[PDB]
Amino acid sequence: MEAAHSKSTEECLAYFGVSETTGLTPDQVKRHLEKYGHNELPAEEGKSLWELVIEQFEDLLVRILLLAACISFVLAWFEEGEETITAFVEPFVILLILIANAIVGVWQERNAENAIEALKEYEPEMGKVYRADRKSVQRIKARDIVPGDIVEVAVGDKVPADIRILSIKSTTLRVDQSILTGESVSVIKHTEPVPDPRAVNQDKKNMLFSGTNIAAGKALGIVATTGVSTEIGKIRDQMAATEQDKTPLQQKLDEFGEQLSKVISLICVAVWLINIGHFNDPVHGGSWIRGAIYYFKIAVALAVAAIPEGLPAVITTCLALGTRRMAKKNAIVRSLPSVETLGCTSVICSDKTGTLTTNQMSVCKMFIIDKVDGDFCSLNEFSITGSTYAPEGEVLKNDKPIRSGQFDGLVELATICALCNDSSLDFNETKGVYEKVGEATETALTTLVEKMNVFNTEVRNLSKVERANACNSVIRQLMKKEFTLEFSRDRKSMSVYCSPAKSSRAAVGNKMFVKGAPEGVIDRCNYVRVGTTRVPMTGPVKEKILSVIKEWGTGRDTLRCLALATRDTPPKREEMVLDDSSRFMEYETDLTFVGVVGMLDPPRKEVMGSIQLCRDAGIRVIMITGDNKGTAIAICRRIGIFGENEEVADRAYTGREFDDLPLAEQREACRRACCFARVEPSHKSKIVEYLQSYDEITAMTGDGVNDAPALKKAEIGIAMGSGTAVAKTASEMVLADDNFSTIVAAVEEGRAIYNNMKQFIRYLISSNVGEVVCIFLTAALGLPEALIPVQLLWVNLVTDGLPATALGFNPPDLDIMDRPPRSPKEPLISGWLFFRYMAIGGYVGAATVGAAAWWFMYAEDGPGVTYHQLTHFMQCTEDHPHFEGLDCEIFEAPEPMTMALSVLVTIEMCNALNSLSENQSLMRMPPWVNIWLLGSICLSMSLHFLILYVDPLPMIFKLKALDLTQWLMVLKISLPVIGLDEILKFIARNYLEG
Ligand SMILES: C/C=C(/C)C(=O)O[C@H]1C(C)=C2[C@H]([C@@H]1OC(=O)CCCCCCC)[C@@](C)(OC(C)=O)C[C@H](OC(=O)CCC)[C@@]1(O)[C@H]2OC(=O)[C@@]1(C)O
Ligand code: NA
Repeated sequence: MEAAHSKSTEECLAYFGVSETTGLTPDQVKRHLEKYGHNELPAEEGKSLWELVIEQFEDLLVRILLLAACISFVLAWFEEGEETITAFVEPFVILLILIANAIVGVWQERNAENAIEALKEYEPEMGKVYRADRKSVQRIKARDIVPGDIVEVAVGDKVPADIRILSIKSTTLRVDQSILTGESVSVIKHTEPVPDPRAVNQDKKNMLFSGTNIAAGKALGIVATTGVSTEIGKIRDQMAATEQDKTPLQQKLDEFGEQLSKVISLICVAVWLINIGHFNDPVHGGSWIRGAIYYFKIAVALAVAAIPEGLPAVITTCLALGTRRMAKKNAIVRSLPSVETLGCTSVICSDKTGTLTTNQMSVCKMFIIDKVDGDFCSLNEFSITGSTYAPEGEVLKNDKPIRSGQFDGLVELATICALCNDSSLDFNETKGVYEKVGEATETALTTLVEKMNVFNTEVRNLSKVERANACNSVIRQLMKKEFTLEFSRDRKSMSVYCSPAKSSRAAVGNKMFVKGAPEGVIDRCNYVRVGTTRVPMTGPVKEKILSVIKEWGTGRDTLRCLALATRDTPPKREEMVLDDSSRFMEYETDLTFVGVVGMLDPPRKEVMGSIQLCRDAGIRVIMITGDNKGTAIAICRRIGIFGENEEVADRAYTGREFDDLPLAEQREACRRACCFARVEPSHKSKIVEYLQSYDEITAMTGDGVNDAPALKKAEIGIAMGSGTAVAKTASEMVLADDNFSTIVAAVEEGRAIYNNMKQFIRYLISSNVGEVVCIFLTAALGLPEALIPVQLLWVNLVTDGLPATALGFNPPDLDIMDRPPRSPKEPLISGWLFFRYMAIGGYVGAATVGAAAWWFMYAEDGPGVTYHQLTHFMQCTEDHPHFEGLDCEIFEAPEPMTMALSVLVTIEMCNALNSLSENQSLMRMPPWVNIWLLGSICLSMSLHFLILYVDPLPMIFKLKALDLTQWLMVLKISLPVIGLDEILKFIARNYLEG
């Protein structure tokens, strides 16, 4: 299981000690199969519904909630009185809620899918090998392939493993390594070894990656590595090894629950200490046996009171809606909880070409040599119009149109652009648009020749589906394409060997047309063509050439330049090994510079603006390209990552420079850096790591399995709509339009969603605070139960839910993008706000209790002991004479309850309004600022007037309320809250922190 790409063919055959013509012997197979194991990625482990549900009941609360769902049940039986056949509702409801929860988490999860599973889609079921127990190729199962045996792949096949190529049978071999990088452009493979043992896959020309597809040809190879040890296997490992933290909100709730618990227990502790007098004053009797059940049915109350039962639903329905929302804006957010984190993204690393630019090339300038005489040198710049690959456009000199043909240098420049190009143009009808075909930069070059027919061929008479490849075809018919030497990142260029067609252009017979990066070719040039003639390349002419090269690429034009040359006296055909991409740069020498061309990959409109929004938003933006550092920087300025006259030395690094740094300075570079030039393998991931050490919520883009490990690591991995499937599944969000702007657009929606989300949370949590107080007092004052869990529930699930989810639609602040990203470690409720709900809660806690204790004391329906003795209501049936003289069951009356509850409701529809803004007054932030909020409050109210007047329902708790005096009471009890808040809100002035 090697690094075969650097070893020779005999060396790999040697290593495994196998025969290219025989293959592994069954012994070797078992031996290998044992040592190396099977050729597959570890199985997927998805817990069962049992394992699910269990987890669904691991949340401290859901547990505490369930423990109480029992006590209620245990208490609901030991009732002993038949006239209580509704004692099972309380327990039944709880379990339903609990259940309903698990019902979701189990369905929700089961539908989501990991990327480590998507990877097993690239694993072909079958493979073709050659083993010693037969002469013809045996077609076995990938699973059983082994490191060392001889394999054969061909045109249609999915490469089953990391294979070193032994020999290519077909005249050529092409592979679609797109599932790795995303680009579908097939690549040519060879046999000769690659020296560098630390080489990037991109430069492993003699290797076949498990997962990729044979584009063209047929070849035979020896399996270097299998299973997890394969390029894709490694990635699976990384992605498995990566742990993704919990959304800060889930972090915050998990905390809330932890504490919510500690308090609850403490309350009990205190409650017990409040009634510790039942040790010194109580005597032996049968009365206390009925006091236990009290301390128990008071706990289950204490629970539903504490926990914000409805919250989970409100949230998930909010995020749900925001999702669908963002979707309309092209942001496909997979995984709801991310809508939160998305909103706090500190830094955004975006690939350039796909998203920041349009990836739509077009040549804007060209320049041939005009004259070289002495030290005097003169070029011949031009300008080409037309952004679309459309053949529609004009060449100009100093803005004045020109006939390309009137220049020699140009006709060659054109032929090269036409012959040394593997791309083409096509005109579809489905949308009458001129579409690219091959490589984006070449399909441009072709377009360039259509725009400058060096031969003036008549075309205006041709149809568009012909105007496509006209001027191009003519040049193709003036030279024969013997063959072409492909691009290789070492010599960074390419060429095509050609011969003329008959004696029509037998001028000098065989020619070699080469295109590539300027630096490279220009050195391999010993001559420069001054239009139809040649002169010894010299110092000046060179400086001049390069100078314009820097202006065009570093200047505001920010163009990519391709030097163009031709080898006039190419080596003889037979003297060239056309299958050892090493002697290519060699074959491409003693060249004659004919001209350079410049093209542009136009930034996107919204981009310039989006980049600005981020500045306002305090969100850092980092560009990641393939451009040479020089143009990388230029492009950053052009869009605003940098300022035209800003220093950058320490803010832009090239893939290599970054490596040349020590782990330390490597970390610094990241907090400051805003541009990464020619980034290699790891980098994206390594970069996300550092950004996180500085505790920054970071966004990352990418689209090939090559980027999956980074997309998974980043807080918000961003995949392209046009991206691969593995990328997408590895990401949190997917830009349906690959637009960088769609990213920002989202980050904004995120900040808006959370702000509202943030409030409707405090709203409900604050109520739960008061609810608990009411339950405490009720207990500390011995007073009869002012509120029942069943009621409490309904309140928290419906009467409080509706307005809460309405609050979700609170209008958005106008400076959401003018404030720095929010801090993950920011508490939802603290300091003065803690104090407010501390009070508001206390308010309702008293308010409610008293309204029940009012219907008892000082009321005109059921007058109880106004001397306050009502407190000992437990003592009544037996203690009938001792200070009673009346019916013993008024305490069990319903209206005193419907009171405490009606005040609750109203106070809640009130508090729900004190929520439209954290520190603004309602006279500044009127309640109608959210029509929904109001509309819902109404709906909640009519529902309340439904658990009273309907029939079955009223029995399930309470009775009714006297239109006035009783309802009027409710009002002179609740309404005051608004003032209490407004007053405390007003404290936003007696301290300026509005
Ligand atoms: C739900 C009801 C209650 C009564 C509760 O115990 O909530 C506490 C609690 C656990 C927190 C507190 C509650 O503290 C109290 O209300 C004081 C105790 C009085 C009761 C004693 C009766 C004799 C929150 C509710 O309220 C106020 C206003 O004081 C605010 C906040 O919660 C949030 O930001 C919500 C998190 C989503 C948390 O301080 C939180 O602790 C944390 O870690 C946070 C950051 O979570
Ligand atoms: Na992620």
